[PDB]
Amino acid sequence: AQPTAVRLFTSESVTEGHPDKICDAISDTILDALLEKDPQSRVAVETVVTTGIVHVVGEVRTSAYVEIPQLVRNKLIEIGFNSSEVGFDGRTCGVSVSIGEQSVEEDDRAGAGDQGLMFGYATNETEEYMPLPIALAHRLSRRLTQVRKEGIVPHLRPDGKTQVTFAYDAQDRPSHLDTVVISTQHDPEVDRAWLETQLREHVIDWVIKDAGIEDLATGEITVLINPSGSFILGGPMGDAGLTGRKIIVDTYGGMARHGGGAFSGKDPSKVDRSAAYAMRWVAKNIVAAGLADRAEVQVAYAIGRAKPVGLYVETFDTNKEGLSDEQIQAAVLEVFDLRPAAIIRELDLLRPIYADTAAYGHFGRTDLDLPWEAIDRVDELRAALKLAL
Amino acid sequence: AQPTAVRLFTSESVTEGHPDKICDAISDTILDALLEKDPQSRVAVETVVTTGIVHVVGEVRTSAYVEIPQLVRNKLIEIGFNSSEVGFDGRTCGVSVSIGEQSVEEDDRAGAGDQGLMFGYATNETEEYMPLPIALAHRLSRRLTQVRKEGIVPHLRPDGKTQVTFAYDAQDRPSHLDTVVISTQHDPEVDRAWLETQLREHVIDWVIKDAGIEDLATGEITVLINPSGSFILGGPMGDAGLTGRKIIVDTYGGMARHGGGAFSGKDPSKVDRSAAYAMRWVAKNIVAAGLADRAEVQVAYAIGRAKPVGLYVETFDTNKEGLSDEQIQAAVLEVFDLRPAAIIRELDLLRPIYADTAAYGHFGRTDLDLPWEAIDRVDELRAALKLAL
Amino acid sequence: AQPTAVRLFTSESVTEGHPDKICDAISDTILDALLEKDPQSRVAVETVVTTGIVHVVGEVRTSAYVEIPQLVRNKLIEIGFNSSEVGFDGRTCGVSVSIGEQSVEEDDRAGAGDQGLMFGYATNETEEYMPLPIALAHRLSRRLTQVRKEGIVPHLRPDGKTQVTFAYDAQDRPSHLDTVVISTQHDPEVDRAWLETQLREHVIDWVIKDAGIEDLATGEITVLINPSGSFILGGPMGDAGLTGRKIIVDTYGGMARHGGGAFSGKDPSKVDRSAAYAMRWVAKNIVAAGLADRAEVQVAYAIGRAKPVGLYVETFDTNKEGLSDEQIQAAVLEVFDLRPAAIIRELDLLRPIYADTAAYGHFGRTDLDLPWEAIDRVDELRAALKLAL
Amino acid sequence: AQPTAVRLFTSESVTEGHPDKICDAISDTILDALLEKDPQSRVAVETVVTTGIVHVVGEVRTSAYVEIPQLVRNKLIEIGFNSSEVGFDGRTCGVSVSIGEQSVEEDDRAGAGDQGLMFGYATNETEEYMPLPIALAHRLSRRLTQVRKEGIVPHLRPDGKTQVTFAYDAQDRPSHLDTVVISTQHDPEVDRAWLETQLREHVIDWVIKDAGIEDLATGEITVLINPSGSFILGGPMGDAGLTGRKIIVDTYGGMARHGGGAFSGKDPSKVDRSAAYAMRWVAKNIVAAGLADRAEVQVAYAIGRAKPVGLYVETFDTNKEGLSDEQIQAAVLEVFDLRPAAIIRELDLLRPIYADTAAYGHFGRTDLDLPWEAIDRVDELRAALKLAL
Ligand code: NA
Ligand code: NA
Ligand code: NA
Ligand code: NA
Repeated sequence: AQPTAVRLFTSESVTEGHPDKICDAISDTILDALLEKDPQSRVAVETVVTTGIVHVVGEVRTSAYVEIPQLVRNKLIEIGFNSSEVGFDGRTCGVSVSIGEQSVEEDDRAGAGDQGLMFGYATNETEEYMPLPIALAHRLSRRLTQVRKEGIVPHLRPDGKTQVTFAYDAQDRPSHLDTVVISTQHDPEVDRAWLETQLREHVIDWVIKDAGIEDLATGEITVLINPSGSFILGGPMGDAGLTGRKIIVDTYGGMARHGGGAFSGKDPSKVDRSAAYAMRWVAKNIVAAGLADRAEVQVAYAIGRAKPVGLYVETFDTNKEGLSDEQIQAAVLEVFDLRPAAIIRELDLLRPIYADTAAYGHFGRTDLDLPWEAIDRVDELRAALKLAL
Repeated sequence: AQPTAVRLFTSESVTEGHPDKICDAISDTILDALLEKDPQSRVAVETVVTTGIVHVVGEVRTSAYVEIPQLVRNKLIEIGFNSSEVGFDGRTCGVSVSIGEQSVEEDDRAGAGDQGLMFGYATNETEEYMPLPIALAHRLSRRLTQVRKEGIVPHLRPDGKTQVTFAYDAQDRPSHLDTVVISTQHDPEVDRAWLETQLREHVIDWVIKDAGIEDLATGEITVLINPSGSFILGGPMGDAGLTGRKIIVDTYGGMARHGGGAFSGKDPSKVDRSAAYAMRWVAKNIVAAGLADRAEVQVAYAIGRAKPVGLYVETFDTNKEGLSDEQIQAAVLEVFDLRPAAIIRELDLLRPIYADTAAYGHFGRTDLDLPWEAIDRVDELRAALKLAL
Repeated sequence: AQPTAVRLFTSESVTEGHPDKICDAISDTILDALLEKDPQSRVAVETVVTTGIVHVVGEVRTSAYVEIPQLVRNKLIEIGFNSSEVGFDGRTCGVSVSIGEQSVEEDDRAGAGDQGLMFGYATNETEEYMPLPIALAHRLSRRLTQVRKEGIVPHLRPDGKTQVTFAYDAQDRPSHLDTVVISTQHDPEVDRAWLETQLREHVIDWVIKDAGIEDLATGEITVLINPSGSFILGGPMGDAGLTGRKIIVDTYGGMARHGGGAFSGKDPSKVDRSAAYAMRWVAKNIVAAGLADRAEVQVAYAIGRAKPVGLYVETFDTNKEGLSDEQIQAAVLEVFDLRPAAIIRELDLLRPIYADTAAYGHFGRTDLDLPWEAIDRVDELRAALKLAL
Repeated sequence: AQPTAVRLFTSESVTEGHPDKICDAISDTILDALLEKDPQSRVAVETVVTTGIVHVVGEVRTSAYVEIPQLVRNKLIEIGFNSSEVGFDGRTCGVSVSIGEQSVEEDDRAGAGDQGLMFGYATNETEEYMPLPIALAHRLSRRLTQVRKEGIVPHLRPDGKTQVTFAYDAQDRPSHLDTVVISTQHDPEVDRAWLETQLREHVIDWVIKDAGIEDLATGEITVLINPSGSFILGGPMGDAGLTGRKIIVDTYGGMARHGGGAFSGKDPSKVDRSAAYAMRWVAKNIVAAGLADRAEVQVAYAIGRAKPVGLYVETFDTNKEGLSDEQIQAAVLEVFDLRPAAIIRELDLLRPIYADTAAYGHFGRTDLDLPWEAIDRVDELRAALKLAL
């Protein structure tokens, strides 16, 4: 009868050298430097980059002493922006700071510092409990940076972007890898032709095997490398960057819903970051407890109130043990303390662990030890639901 | 058996006086001023505000001559930031500009200027085809600004935020208004007690009737006004703002998925904005054609390619006429040209219509005449699907 | 025969509220804050102000920890810029910092850090060894600020300027006060008419008596107060300010020659400041030793060399004891060690004494205890010249 | 009897690549670009440079449309700052603009826009009527830039400084060249040893002959080239620059007195620039009319008044024709209209001639055709004094 089209779902990542990620990384490098000397630091630090300029703005309350300019310059050199020839130089660029520095009992009862909504998500489709499209995109962006830093593929520059499109079935499940896009900055000594062969072998094919998805990468797949052509100049020049402009890359690649809150530059007292981490923790435990294959949980808060005004559990009809999302939600309310101060305490968030989160995703990081990734509430959830352990 | 909790879903809005929205508004005021003199202007303008400072950065290619500083200062005075006493003054604040100005046949075949994914959404639960929680939040933020500008409620200041939590049923449908939060900046002559009575009557109750949701606002509802207490100082001072930091408020309040792209400061050549508008157009027409009650469509693009690499139609089991989402998607591919240049042409996007979008939502605006809100593809969709008109 | 005109010589001062002096004061407040915690601080700090903005730039090498933004804001409130109504507000203005913090035996032999020339001057026409025109202008600017801060004259604002013109004789000597100009910022509650009566009595007439110049202020003198009319808005708005843009007001009002070097923002290792202070010390001692009535000494230096490349003593034919300027210069070379490290040691310059110098003149300050004002080399100079003590 | 020392007088110049001169040049490039399209442009433009940053601030009232960022970048490339390797790059540096653009009969009677004093000077010791020390320093700085741009001496970079010390007699007259200092930025391929031979021959010796001062350059002269050693990195990085920080280099090298006013960035309506130019015109005509060998004239003004409040002619006992400085001054008052609008009209100042003045001196420029250098009032002065023509 009426023709059917194949539904194609896409997620993207970027390198640490994409201007938005430079900002997220600088914001979180400042936050770590402050939490290292004063774990109680309140931090709302935003970064903006444009041609030859890094502008850091916002508010800090801290007892720590940190040199922000040297932190900025060293982070840019670590990413690889070390020359006017590459379009940006940590050693010779402008750095400007406009930050204002001034003007368990009660602890767990402190109000949210702001209103807002935050979402968390988990799926058993990958070992890291992450949607396949975003996971593959992050692996590709990380591998692109690795081949450059380890010299596996030479003549590469820091700025880069990755995009993965997967065909899906009528049940909303991933079926086949359809299209992979990789755009990387490079030296004038190399061209798209050289990059096409180098990246398809050392980045795309290597990641397909490293991720064990060969079964989804069989057949015909479109590979586009530098489809726009030469990419010699990259970074802030001709592409302004700002902190909190890659919130979907930082989370689940669009597979999960988002509340709009950015994470980088914010200390754990900001529900925009802490509550999103708590929701990832809750969702992962819900799936790890065998209550569902996929779970998305929204939490919401009123300024000056510790208890959430909202909570919303969705398992997309993958609910198990004959339990409804309403029943799973009641078990979440019994097991998890979602007051801001309780989240900081239970996840031990007052440590300099954030700069690592500021590129390649906050969630499903096999390479990091992040507390919101712990499946340490499975027994509590099944017990609360009167299920066998 | 195991206890059930009520699922509670939340969406928020902000006034034009919230620092992030000041940035979005200034970005889009610059874009309109350029499109008014040169409809072909290429515009990537980002705004950052902090204490006493407005910093505009990015790239313009235009034949137009516009005075950016006066555009900034006049827009701040229009929002109401006109005094150090209010925390920010359009007449005496810093304004800095770091913008680089330099360095139908083929038309419809031009490549996307970037890769990326964009989502569009529509629901028949409201006349404006918008999710109820975000629609109520936008109505509250708009009414809060209106009562101040028209003097219905005196002693109010520009900065404000609104949040609405709705109880939902097991079928993922809104059932009852549960909690409304309103936080507004104000003069020292008034306090939370005075605001509680004034806002609950002139803003919350007025909006409930104006929106015809009295049937969902019966019973017990929690109303919180300035729950954190006094809000005399607002705007950029002590709360830095950046363009593209309210993308969920700009779209569907978290009910729909998002690709991460910000809209303000970008000319229609940027798929981050144009493709999101096209997806709203497609989704609204899908629901207006009676093919579904709710529809979310993702579109994706590779840099240097005109045809999308991806498209993904989801109607959440509300599909009608015995049609699958695969069949609806094939009809969307027959009816809609989703090449960037085709979207600009069919929606007539090369006009100064964007500043109005930069607060109170880009979608479901009864007060504006926006081309992506037109249900002018219903006949084409039903025809393509061989349905009666 | 051919007609004679009366030669009229002019010098000016400004209040601490003039935008250039705001910059000098902020630069020297930062320098003092650093010298207070680390007397070895190397400091090259420049300040720029414009509408709503304070931008601090340059280089520091220090072990000290100081909060520059709070130092800026507190200094602006001390001057009186505390409202958008006054045109500038220390509490709500932008503050941006772009300062790089990184990348006796030998001591007295260290090279000059730069080349350059510096002049010093002294005259016995006043008790403070200062030219009469600049001394009167400084007294007027200080009195204008005092009447405002002590409330002697109400409704005054911080920004102000003073100018004094004196008639001179054919021997280049001051003969009579001819014209006094005072321009002050003010509240809208007062006008030029009210200021004319208030300032002429509480500022001009009071200073004439306080300085004991009634004998030069007899007869007809032109007094102009706010000759341009209203001065409600002042400070950086509509009048950008920069450090080192009032070098003549900082020195001798144009009576003496200048080498071009600014003083504020520079630690004592900078010959631009230290050598100018040494030349004031030498000139004052030359006149205090009875070797001349007026003396101007230029000193010059090559980068990487401790000994001056030049020295130039001029007494304008006021030389005494039958000694030439060549003979006085030889005695200066016997008495004074003018190597940069020797100047720092002999004048004890490594102390937070500079913020006080940053308005109302570096020289002839009766209200301060500055080491370059000490006449403690008179005995040494007369001895070296084989004169009676 | 008491020993005599030789009095040694010093003046300095800098290249167009010294950071202060970069600012003066950018300020005056903006002013020319505006005067070229709108000769009535009111312009108060200040430039600040530091590592990787160019910040332009102030006020413009104009009908002209100019692209300030491209003017900045092109001027930096013209000076030679075109690489991170050289320490600064016009193509990749930050450029920020904070300029406010808003908020014959009567003509000749307009008030001075500000109070202030300004000095002019002329001497017959050189053909250009300039003091020998500053003239030689300017010739050396210009030659240093020329050898680099024409490739006479390779491996040179833009930043450089020159200093000349001359021995003087007891009559205050130059007697012999004593010390010449040249410090130039350079490539790592060359060292001080190579520069010592190249600059002493192609710059110092060439200038001595080009200026015809071989008679003052006989005997023993100290030549110091890069006495501090290597100078690979120069420009704004590690040496902040500001407009109006080289006012002595711009005028007479300290031989003449100064009122403190900077010239660059100011349109001819600013007496700080116009009145200083008028005083150079008056002084040069006084000496060219045979009334003196050396002449210095100070002029002063009250805000809102067209007629000077002061004028002061000094010829240092070099007065001729048995005329006093009082008599010469009366003749100056008969011959010259020194109202601001009269100076603009008589010197035809409303033209884009200022960028050329912004390095290598405003006065005695043989290479430019500047109206304040015209000796076209000699006949009028001698006539007024009843002398033979
Ligand atoms: Na579905
Ligand atoms: Na559901
Ligand atoms: Na004289
Ligand atoms: Na003399």
